Amino acid sequence: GSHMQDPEQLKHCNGILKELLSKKHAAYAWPFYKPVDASALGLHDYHDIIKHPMDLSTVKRKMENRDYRDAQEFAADVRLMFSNCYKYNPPDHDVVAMARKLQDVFEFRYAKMPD
Ligand SMILES: CC(=O)N1c2ccc(-c3cc[nH]n3)cc2[C@H](Nc2ccccc2Cl)C[C@@H]1C
Repeated sequence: GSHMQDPEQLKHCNGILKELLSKKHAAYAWPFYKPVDASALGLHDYHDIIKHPMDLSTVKRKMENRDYRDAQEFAADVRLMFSNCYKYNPPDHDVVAMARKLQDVFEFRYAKMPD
């Protein structure tokens, strides 16, 4: 059920999203900008292992389309994006180090949600 605070919380989520897409974090955010193109990367098992792909451009489209009804729904997609990375890639892969750094950006700012 919609709460009076959902619009303000979604503004906080949009601020986080803008930050994740900003030049400040681009050195480690870039793998997450667009859907994994498994065929182009030669990762022909990706869609057998990952049931629900997610990436920042999809989160952005969903935000722009008013798909997210609350902050927790937004957070679930961001965390799904990171979880897919941790599931598919070896834990010592460069992309996993990037995911951990970007997830730190996300989690610490998400924790500051007005409530
Ligand atoms: C998000 C994610 O999990 N992945 C992902 C997605 C997109 C891209 C991408 C986009 C444009 N060029 N490459 C690359 C990767 C990862 N590779 C990778 C990443 C950083 C350094 C070195 C390497 Cl090898 C594989 C993995 C499946």
